[PDB]
Amino acid sequence: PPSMSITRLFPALLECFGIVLCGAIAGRANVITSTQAKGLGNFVSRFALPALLFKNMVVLNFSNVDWSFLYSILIAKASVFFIVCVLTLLVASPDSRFSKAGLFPIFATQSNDFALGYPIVEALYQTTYPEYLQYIYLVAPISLMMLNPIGFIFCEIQKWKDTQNASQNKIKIVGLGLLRVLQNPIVFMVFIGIAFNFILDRKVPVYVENFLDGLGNSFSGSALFYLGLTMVGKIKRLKKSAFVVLILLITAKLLVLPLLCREMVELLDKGDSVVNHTSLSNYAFLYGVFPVAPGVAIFATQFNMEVEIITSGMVISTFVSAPIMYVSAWLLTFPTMDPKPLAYAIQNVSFDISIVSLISLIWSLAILLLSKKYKQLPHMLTTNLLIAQSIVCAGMMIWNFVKEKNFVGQILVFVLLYSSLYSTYLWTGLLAISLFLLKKRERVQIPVGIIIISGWGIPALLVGVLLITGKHNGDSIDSAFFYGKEQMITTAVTLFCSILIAGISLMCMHCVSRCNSQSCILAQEEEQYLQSGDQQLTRHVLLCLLLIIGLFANLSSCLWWLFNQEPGRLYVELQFFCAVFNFGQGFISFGIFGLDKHLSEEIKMTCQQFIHYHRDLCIRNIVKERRCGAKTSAGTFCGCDLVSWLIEVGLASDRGEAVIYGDRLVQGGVIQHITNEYEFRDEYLFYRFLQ
Amino acid sequence: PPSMSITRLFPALLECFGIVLCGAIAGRANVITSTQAKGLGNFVSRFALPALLFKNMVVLNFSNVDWSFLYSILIAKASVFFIVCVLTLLVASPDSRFSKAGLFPIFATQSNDFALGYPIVEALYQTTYPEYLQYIYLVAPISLMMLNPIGFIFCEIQKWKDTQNASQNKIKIVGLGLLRVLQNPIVFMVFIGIAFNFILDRKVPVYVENFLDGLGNSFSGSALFYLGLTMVGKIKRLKKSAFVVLILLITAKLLVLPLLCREMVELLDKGDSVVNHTSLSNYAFLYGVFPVAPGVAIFATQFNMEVEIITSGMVISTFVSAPIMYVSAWLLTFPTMDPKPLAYAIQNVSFDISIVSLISLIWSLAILLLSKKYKQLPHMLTTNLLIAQSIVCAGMMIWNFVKEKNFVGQILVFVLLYSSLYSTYLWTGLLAISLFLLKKRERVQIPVGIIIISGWGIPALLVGVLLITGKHNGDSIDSAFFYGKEQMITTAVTLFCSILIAGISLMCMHCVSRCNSQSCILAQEEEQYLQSGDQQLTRHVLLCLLLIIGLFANLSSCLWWLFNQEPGRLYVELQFFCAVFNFGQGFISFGIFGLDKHLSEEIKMTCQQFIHYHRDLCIRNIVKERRCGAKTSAGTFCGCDLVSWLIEVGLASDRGEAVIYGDRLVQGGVIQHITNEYEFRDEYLFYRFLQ
Ligand SMILES: CCCCCCCCCCCCCCCCCC(=O)OC[C@H](COP(=O)(O)OC[C@H](N)C(=O)O)OC(=O)CCCCCCCCCCCCCCCCC
Ligand SMILES: CCCCCCCCCCCCCCCCCC(=O)OC[C@H](COP(=O)(O)OC[C@H](N)C(=O)O)OC(=O)CCCCCCCCCCCCCCCCC
Ligand SMILES: CCCCCCCCCCCCCCCCCC(=O)OC[C@H](COP(=O)(O)OC[C@H](N)C(=O)O)OC(=O)CCCCCCCCCCCCCCCCC
Ligand SMILES: CCCCCCCCCCCCCCCCCC(=O)OC[C@H](COP(=O)([O-])OCC[N+](C)(C)C)OC(=O)CCCCCCCCCCCCCCCCC
Ligand SMILES: CCCCCCCCCCCCCCCCCC(=O)OC[C@H](COP(=O)([O-])OCC[N+](C)(C)C)OC(=O)CCCCCCCCCCCCCCCCC
Ligand SMILES: CCCCCCCCCCCCCCCCCC(=O)OC[C@H](COP(=O)(O)OCCN)OC(=O)CCCCCCCCCCCCCCCCC
Ligand SMILES: CCCCCCCCCCCCCCCCCC(=O)OC[C@H](COP(=O)(O)OCCN)OC(=O)CCCCCCCCCCCCCCCCC
Ligand SMILES: CCCCCCCCCCCCCCCCCC(=O)OC[C@H](COP(=O)(O)OCCN)OC(=O)CCCCCCCCCCCCCCCCC
Ligand SMILES: CCCCCCCCCCCCCCCCCC(=O)OC[C@H](COP(=O)(O)OCCN)OC(=O)CCCCCCCCCCCCCCCCC
Ligand SMILES: CC(C)CCC[C@@H](C)[C@H]1CC[C@H]2[C@@H]3CC=C4C[C@@H](OC(=O)CCC(=O)O)CC[C@]4(C)[C@H]3CC[C@]12C
Ligand SMILES: CC(C)CCC[C@@H](C)[C@H]1CC[C@H]2[C@@H]3CC=C4C[C@@H](OC(=O)CCC(=O)O)CC[C@]4(C)[C@H]3CC[C@]12C
Ligand SMILES: CC(C)CCC[C@@H](C)[C@H]1CC[C@H]2[C@@H]3CC=C4C[C@@H](OC(=O)CCC(=O)O)CC[C@]4(C)[C@H]3CC[C@]12C
Ligand SMILES: CC(C)CCC[C@@H](C)[C@H]1CC[C@H]2[C@@H]3CC=C4C[C@@H](OC(=O)CCC(=O)O)CC[C@]4(C)[C@H]3CC[C@]12C
Repeated sequence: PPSMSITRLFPALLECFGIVLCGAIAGRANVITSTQAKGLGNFVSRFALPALLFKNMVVLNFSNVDWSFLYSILIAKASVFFIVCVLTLLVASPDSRFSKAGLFPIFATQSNDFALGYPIVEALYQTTYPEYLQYIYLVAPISLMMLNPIGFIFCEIQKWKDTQNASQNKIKIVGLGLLRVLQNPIVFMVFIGIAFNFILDRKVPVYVENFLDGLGNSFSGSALFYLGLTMVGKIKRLKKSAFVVLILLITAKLLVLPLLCREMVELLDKGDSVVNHTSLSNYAFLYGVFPVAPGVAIFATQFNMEVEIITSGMVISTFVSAPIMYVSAWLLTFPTMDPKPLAYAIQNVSFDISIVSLISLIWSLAILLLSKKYKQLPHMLTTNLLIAQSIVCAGMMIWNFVKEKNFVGQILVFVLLYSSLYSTYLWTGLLAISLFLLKKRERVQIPVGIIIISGWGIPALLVGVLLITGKHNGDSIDSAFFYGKEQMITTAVTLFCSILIAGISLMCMHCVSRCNSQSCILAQEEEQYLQSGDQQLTRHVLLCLLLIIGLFANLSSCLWWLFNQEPGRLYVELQFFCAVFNFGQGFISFGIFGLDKHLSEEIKMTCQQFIHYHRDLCIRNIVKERRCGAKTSAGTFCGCDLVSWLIEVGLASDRGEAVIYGDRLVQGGVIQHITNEYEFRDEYLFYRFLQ
Repeated sequence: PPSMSITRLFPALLECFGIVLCGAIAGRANVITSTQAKGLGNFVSRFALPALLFKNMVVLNFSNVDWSFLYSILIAKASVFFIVCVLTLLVASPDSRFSKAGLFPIFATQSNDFALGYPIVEALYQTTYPEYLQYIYLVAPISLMMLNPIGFIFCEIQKWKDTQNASQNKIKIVGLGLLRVLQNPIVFMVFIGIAFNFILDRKVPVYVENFLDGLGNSFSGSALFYLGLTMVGKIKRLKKSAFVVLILLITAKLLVLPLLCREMVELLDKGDSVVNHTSLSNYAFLYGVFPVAPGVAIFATQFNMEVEIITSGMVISTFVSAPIMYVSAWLLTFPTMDPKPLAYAIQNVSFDISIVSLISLIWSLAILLLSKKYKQLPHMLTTNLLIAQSIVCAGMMIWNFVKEKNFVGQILVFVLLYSSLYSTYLWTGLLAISLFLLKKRERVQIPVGIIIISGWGIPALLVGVLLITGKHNGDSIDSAFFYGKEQMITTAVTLFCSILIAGISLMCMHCVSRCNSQSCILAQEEEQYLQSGDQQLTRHVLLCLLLIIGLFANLSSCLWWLFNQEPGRLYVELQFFCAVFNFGQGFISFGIFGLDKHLSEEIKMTCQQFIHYHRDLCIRNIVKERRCGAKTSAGTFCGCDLVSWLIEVGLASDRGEAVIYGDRLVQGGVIQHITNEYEFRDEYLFYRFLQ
């Protein structure tokens, strides 16, 4: 049997990043705001997590633990900590160097294994190597006890430099460091659990066993939901220096650390069984690809140093953990099967990725069609590329259900699948061209019909001339070799030209109430400004670049197969990655465009408060409209302006509270659009104030 | 084997009301306010509970269900609904008769089965009758869809009465009621679950299985915590008419409904097996002793009708529901064992209620001792009573570990146990006497000395005269008949006298920084205010009556044994109840006194908000200090006044965030005590405002 239950990995990830996704769409849709997520955070970080730790360490048997694994992971984490710390000490701004050295190693060493790592390890190693579930509750607290103190010492040194007074105490900063380390629920709950394990004999009392199980089982889902709740509105556009340091930190989290852990395990472990040693090394690798634990974000926000870099890094690393961990575990278990089960495995992962991406794509197309935003040219081409992605994702499903079974319709399904995939590649090219045209000249008369017929016909011509030449080889399971070298040649030439088209573009990249059209010209100006938006050129650029990433990966795959024509144990990674991306592009498209915020007594009391102690305040200054030609309401305020004023005054805690309060004010007959065209939102629109 | 695993009942309750307790002490200690509890409530009521329903019905097999059980429970609920509704229709205020008829029946028919009933049924009927776990998810949504429509129709009728118009049509009212019930997640989620059960073949897809398990396992742990969070402050002192209607409603929830369900089940069940029918009737009884689901509270707060009666009724019903479930499940299976295993069972439940009470009682005693409040007179007397209550629990614990084992020390352990128990009875008597004396002029100091010597020596004299007369019958397991009939008489005489004493008592019911030493009087008055209270004679009275309830129960038990001397299958209920109360009084004392509220950039930003837009509004309004003899600070405001002003203005939504804002603003060096003796709390203390 395989060292791990690989077939159970994808649902578990689908659970984890499923629950997180729920939380995100709960936070963005104002179902659970930022203030209201504090209660969930306190519950999961004060009651659920300490009960899980206590229950899972009291029963733990300290006499049957492979300490070599813990030593190896601790050595690897310490090495990454030291390397990052010394590198920051050498090259960084001298003003905040200590800060950049007191948080960056913590970002690159800790892991989100309690909430986002434990479900995956449980799914992988529960019916094969259950003892692997103990190390999650040992490595994380120990590494939190032997690395966090050094980082916090550095942060307290930076705070000392913030004051730079006559205080020269060297023990005070260290004491505060270990005090802030010891004031963490994880550390002292670990200590209490160990003490009670020593007191008892690994027999949790029956009186408290049910309480502990009930309060600990409700951690994983709740913790993931809270993580999703805090993971909305954090990531922001960064300076190029911030971009490159984020790249380096994320790479040091999911590239340096896993390799270091696997090397140390294959260096220290003395296990007689080769299979056990290989599985242990695989576990060491898969333990380091875990995302950055959100504890680094709260540490940064407590010290108030690099809050944006640390929070955005944790947010991005949470995304990047999923595909990396999936491909890592699959590639790690790949050299354990014959090439024929290898082909079945790659087909099955393609089918799973295809079903889930198809659901996401159908959803995103639902937003596109019911939002009527596809009329604009960029969104028209995005919808066209998205329906092409839906066609390829469904064609893969039908192909796996018809591979080598019905040769009669195999020609038809192959034609549909690869015509749609070539359409996706060429449509990435056409998207690049469309943003090129938008940047070059505005208000052009070029039809979209020519672009559409090209993007759906050149793939059709390619597949037709591919079918005409050669013969059908209805024996290979994979679709890429249904025809042979000819098919790979066509798939390489169209893929090549697609990336040249993409790269060429990329490189160069009075009144009181409602007023009449003359007296409400500012509303028309705001409507024109809004029409100037709703394009999201940066969003399209991001989609195109992330698509070009997989386009280049598949180009490298086809060139390697054509020229070398030798597997060499490296080509398996290439085929797996190309099969992953070809039908996982739906996830990317859903992530960028499939999700967006665009698409009585209590309210009376709130309106009374606002009109009692806040109507006549400095908001009167912030509410004003300039003369719209000859006449104006002179009582119109921007939604963002009122939100900012409410935040600064203190009636709201974040933007969500401000927008909900404004929604209540609107429902209370006080706030309304100057022309009633729209409804309260945190965007630049003038709103009249009535009375 | 027994029809239910009764030995696992106590831990499960201890889990459930344990988790709730955590939530309460989380809410009371301001760890999670109500606004922050809104997020947890939304999570549990929108993502966890719907996932649990969907997962538990997609796999549900409608082909094999005992429909007679559901028919019986629905008939019983409908009968209770009809009886209560017609009763409040006949006798109630005509102005709000419809309100009292549309909320009371849904208060006395629904149950907290999803969160507070499922764990108990799982603990009782998982390894014996697992099919009993389906009916929790079947009866509750059905009763929601067949009873709450009528209730909501009545509430909409009351709303029509509130705003009378010439629209006799009932179509709008019934439509609004059906829309209100249909907007509940518990309704359309079970509809979708049934639809997907029909679509599939009770095989939830592996892609969503892990997601559903992860998002549904975090409901039982989290719903109880949210219930505890929302249980803080919802109980309010009620008028005597409200008291009697609450008595009637709680009785109709845990006396009428379970009896009706059991009768209807033993009316419609055609089960051939007598054991299965008896177990089903026991399940029907144990399903109606469940507490009122908090959905009735949110319905009442949505309609804004009897919010105080419904909320307080749910709060009280949940607490009453625990001992009633314990005694009901024990008594129901009580005649399933021989009298000697009967004695072992009552001893074991005594040992369980003994250990838990000792843990909470040591906690309460520690609170009293480190509070230094035992120097007070009522508090000294109740501290002595509490020490006796701890000694009796410890003696019972030792007795169970020494019963019929070491006859040498059995005399000593028995003497300790029953001397402590007689001390508790006589100390309830002396507490009644002390509160009667406190109700008087109280110019005479209470004789602490002779009262304590009496309360701790008269039990010693009683146990000595009991030991002197008679012989040692060291064969009976129960401690009430270790000696014989003489012990019964000795217990009955002191118990009688204690209630006579208690019944008699019951029926007897300038400057800016610092004020000058010679120019400061009102600060001395507000200091006197504190020790004018801090006696909580109402709390002591409530504890006294709660104790006399069990004293009367035990008196009835001993009188029945003395006079009738016949078991009759009813005296077993008496011995179980007396053994439950003898060592359960620690729970009452802990609930009464063991828990109470008595025992930098963000703060700068809040202080900036205050020093930008809030002092001009409040200083001119909320601060006013009379001349302290000759001079005063003229800037002292009561904490309650400031909290009320903050609530009304809108800086806080309730008292919790109001006092949190006050604590922050104190830490900002603006608000402080007039003489700096005390911190910021929501009481009647004067606070200066500095600059
Ligand atoms: C049979 C069971 C009956 C249950 C009945 C109720 C029992 C409740 C026990 C716990 C209640 C605790 C409520 C305290 C309210 C405040 C919570 C609290 O202190 O914060 C949560 C803390 C950690 O916080 P932090 O992040 O370090 O905060 C800084 C802090 N302010 C400071 O001091 O800077 O962390 C904690 O306080 C964690 C508390 C949660 C406890 C969960 C795990 C332990 C369960 C209890 C163990 C029983 C098993 C014992 C075995 C046998 C023993 C005889
Ligand atoms: C060595 C441990 C072995 C035992 C095993 C269990 C392990 C427990 C986990 C370890 C933590 C122990 C918790 C004890 C309390 C420590 C207090 C603490 O850590 O401070 C944190 C808390 C609250 O946070 P805050 O922001 O400081 O709040 C203060 C104030 N309220 C404010 O507004 O800023 O500060 C407070 O203010 C807290 C006061 C609340 C106290 C209420 C406790 C009730 C316990 C009742 C349980 C008794 C047993 C019950 C039996 C069964 C009953 C159903
Ligand atoms: C492996 C799967 C990966 C999945 C990835 C993520 C997918 C997420 C799907 C669900 C998340 C939806 C987020 C919605 C955000 C808004 C919340 C929302 O609508 O309010 C909560 C609602 C119901 O509340 P209400 O009391 O009626 O509120 C009144 C409401 N405003 C109204 O319309 O008046 O209640 C809800 O919104 C309930 C939604 C929670 C869903 C949990 C149970 C269903 C899980 C999904 C089922 C899939 C199984 C299908 C099997 C295979 C089928 C092909
Ligand atoms: C928010 C509003 C949602 C409205 C949605 C529209 C109505 C509901 C959908 C239409 C009715 C149901 C159609 C499918 C039922 C029949 C097909 C079926 O189940 O076959 C089983 C088959 C079983 O597959 P199989 O039989 O091929 O299994 C073999 C698998 N291998 C090969 C790997 C061994 O497929 C499924 O399991 C169905 C797809 C499940 C996808 C689960 C993950 C997707 C993530 C999103 C889930 C839903 C989120 C909710 C919001 C999104 C909108 C949906
Ligand atoms: C919040 C701060 C709390 C600090 C507490 C003070 C420090 C911790 C306690 C002192 C050290 C440990 C002493 C006990 C260890 C040895 C005895 C032992 O447990 O033996 C097992 C024995 C086992 O009993 P047994 O072996 O007789 O079991 C047989 C049972 N029958 C007969 C029914 C079959 O006793 C216990 O289980 C002890 C009670 C455990 C808890 C039970 C529920 C109590 C409710 C509260 C739980 C705790 C909440 C946390 C806060 C409250 C304060 C505690
Ligand atoms: C990724 C794929 C492959 C790419 C290959 C090519 C990329 C380069 C590879 C080597 C990089 C080593 C580090 C070199 C850093 C170069 C400087 C830099 O990126 O910017 C430093 C940044 C400048 O900021 P500045 O614009 O001055 O800001 C002013 C306003 N505050 O100032 C800072 O913010 C300073 C903080 C920098 C912290 C760097 C930590 C790096 C840790 C991981 C590196 C690898 C470690 C392991 C190596 C292998 C094992 C031995
Ligand atoms: C060379 C060795 C390869 C080893 C492979 C495995 C290890 C890879 C290690 C991770 C590499 C670092 C990735 C970190 C990307 C950081 C990007 C970033 O900071 O950009 C933020 C951006 C969001 O931008 P924002 O402005 O918020 O969006 C506005 C919306 N219109 O958001 C983004 O731009 C998100 C970018 C991340 C998207 C996923 C990238 C995954 C990378 C690995 C995939 C698998 C391996 C690919 C190998 C290709 C081979 C040809
Ligand atoms: C087996 C037969 C019984 C079956 C189930 C019960 C049905 C019949 C009894 C129904 C009614 C029981 C509860 C009555 C609650 C009435 C409300 C009440 O007492 O609340 C007021 C009290 C104090 O409120 P507070 O605001 O603090 O007042 C300040 C004083 N100035 O607030 C409180 O302290 C809350 C109320 C405490 C309730 C104590 C326990 C219940 C009363 C005993 C009778 C029912 C249980 C019998 C068996 C117990 C053991 C199994
Ligand atoms: C419990 C232990 C034993 C107790 C023995 C003594 C009582 C025996 C039972 C008596 C029942 C009488 C029911 C009618 C209520 C009597 C009057 C009352 O308590 O107050 C009704 C209250 C009026 O309040 P008022 O003082 O006027 O308020 C002033 C400000 N508006 O107005 C209201 O708020 C009306 C609310 C009526 C709700 C009645 C619910 C009854 C449900 C259970 C009854 C039995 C049902 C099952 C019986 C067996 C099956 C048929
Ligand atoms: C193996 C790989 C190819 C797929 C398996 C993991 C998926 C289930 C993951 C990968 C990418 C994830 C998505 C990446 C990006 C986001 C945006 C994220 O929200 C934000 O970061 C934006 C919040 C805001 O609007 O401020 C919410 C989750 C979501 C949809 C993720 C949902 C889960 C996804 C699809
Ligand atoms: C193997 C393939 C399938 C890659 C798997 C990962 C992607 C599906 C993820 C990883 C990074 C994600 C992106 C990271 C950042 C953002 C920005 C985010 O928008 C913001 O600027 C956040 C704030 C806001 O939306 O208000 C929207 C999601 C998006 C495009 C994410 C879309 C989904 C991405 C590409
Ligand atoms: C069957 C018997 C032996 C035990 C039944 C279960 C116990 C574990 C229950 C019985 C009474 C319960 C207590 C009754 C009263 C309260 C007060 C309650 O808080 C409030 O209602 C007031 C909150 C506020 O001050 O605002 C918090 C739970 C608690 C301690 C309860 C915790 C759980 C207890 C001890
Ligand atoms: C089988 C034996 C152990 C009896 C089990 C029942 C008692 C232990 C429970 C049942 C109801 C409980 C009461 C329910 C509600 C309250 C009000 C609660 O708070 C108040 O006094 C109201 C104001 C507030 O604190 O919010 C204090 C605990 C108390 C008296 C509880 C004390 C413990 C009681 C009596």
